[PDB]
Amino acid sequence: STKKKPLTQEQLEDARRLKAIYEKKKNELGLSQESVADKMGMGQSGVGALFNGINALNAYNAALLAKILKVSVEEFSPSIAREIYEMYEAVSMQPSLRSEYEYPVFSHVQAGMFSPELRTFTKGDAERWVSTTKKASDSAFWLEVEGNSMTAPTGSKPSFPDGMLILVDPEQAVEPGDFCIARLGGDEFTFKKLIRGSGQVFLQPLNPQYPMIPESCSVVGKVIASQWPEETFG
Amino acid sequence: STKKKPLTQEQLEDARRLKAIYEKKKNELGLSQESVADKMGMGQSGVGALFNGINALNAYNAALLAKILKVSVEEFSPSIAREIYEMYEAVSMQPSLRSEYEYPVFSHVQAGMFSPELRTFTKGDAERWVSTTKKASDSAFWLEVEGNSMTAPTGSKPSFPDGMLILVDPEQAVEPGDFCIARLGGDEFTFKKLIRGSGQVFLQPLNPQYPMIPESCSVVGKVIASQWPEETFG
DNA sequence: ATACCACTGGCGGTGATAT
DNA sequence: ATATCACCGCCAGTGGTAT
Repeated sequence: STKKKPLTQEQLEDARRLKAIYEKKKNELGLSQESVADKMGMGQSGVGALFNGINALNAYNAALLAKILKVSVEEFSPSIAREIYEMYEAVSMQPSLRSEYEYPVFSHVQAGMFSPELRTFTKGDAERWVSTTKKASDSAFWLEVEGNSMTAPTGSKPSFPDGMLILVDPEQAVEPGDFCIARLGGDEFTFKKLIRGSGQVFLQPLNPQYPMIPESCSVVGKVIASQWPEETFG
Repeated sequence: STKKKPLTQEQLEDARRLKAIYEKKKNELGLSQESVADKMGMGQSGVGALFNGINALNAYNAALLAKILKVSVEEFSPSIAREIYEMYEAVSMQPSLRSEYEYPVFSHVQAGMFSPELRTFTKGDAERWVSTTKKASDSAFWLEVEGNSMTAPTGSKPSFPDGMLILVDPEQAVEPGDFCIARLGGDEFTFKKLIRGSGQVFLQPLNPQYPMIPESCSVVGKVIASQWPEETFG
């Protein structure tokens, strides 16, 4: 493992998405590996290594490549986009957001969760989808809903059955009448409704087949929408 | 040296710049150093030393320590201020082939009927944000569904309950397995999923508590996605 | 609580290799 | 000119040890 390469799976997913796009474009502008190499500050050396997934990319070089590919980043890597994007705020302060945004779904779990940092892309990949005209994301993310926590008793107010999508966003304002998630036992998540009952904090789900946690809960972030998957077609 | 640490003027005193500003604000937000150690994601021995010119910033965490130390890189490293800035143009790119914001909300009825070309419009208003994987490059639209005609049995794959929104784009394949709006006599609708069952093809209420039915009937437009409304939250 | 050290791991690179 | 494999220099970053 100092002898051979590991490289994560979505670490491939990006270099792939890239690969296919390199074919079509050299055509357009008359381009090859060593040519790339030379238009930046290096050799062919890897380059393919990347497309192929032998070496993994430095966002920065990726930031070259796209320019060279006459195209954006999401088209090949979005996670990068977020990264880059982020690093900008650093300069002049403001999220223009423009059109798309991004942010992931992850392997349904707390990923340590915020307050402390997130280890970037982290153990989870889930390829991350995005697109409904999107708002302030901060440290957001989509999540698939597994546990039937709230599943409206068959035509009630709202819903949230299996496989559907909720959206985390943790840099949020969490109040009564609102949907959200909180923390339990140091480990547990559960995605629920927030209520001041007889004047206290409760978590009820739209799913009576279920109970209701009351002191020791701490909210975590305010779920903003649902979308469903896409898989719904294929 | 190279058995030691390679020294280059600015390629050093940038961090100075940093720590210099650091101590002035260091206690004014609420931070030690073990605080930079954490939050960032790397040891204190690790955090603390860079600043001594002992380590050169990568473009990365560069951008971190500003959404912390309430600055703007160039405020301490324009050398990298530069570096980050010309990667956003990598991400800036252009109004691509995927959306600004699309179709409306509508009280069901006649969707125009693509028996000719589909003619629409008997009010005009809507109030509809929100986008998708751009499709609907002809005639498509949102839809709000009252009727349990899909609400899955309690614990179940797909669902679609009440007044949860959904997207049609007839300009499209549209076949058994995909979810589809349809009507009869050129009048009705309750719409269902389509199936390949022997002796003709039919539409299955995704509430098997519902009667299910099929020559005289027609298959106008196609569902591809469905999300909860914006404000069904906040 | 921060400044300082002897160490290393697995990415970011060249350079010659079989299809 | 596309995939490819046997090796090194390398600096961000770390675990003890101090202050």
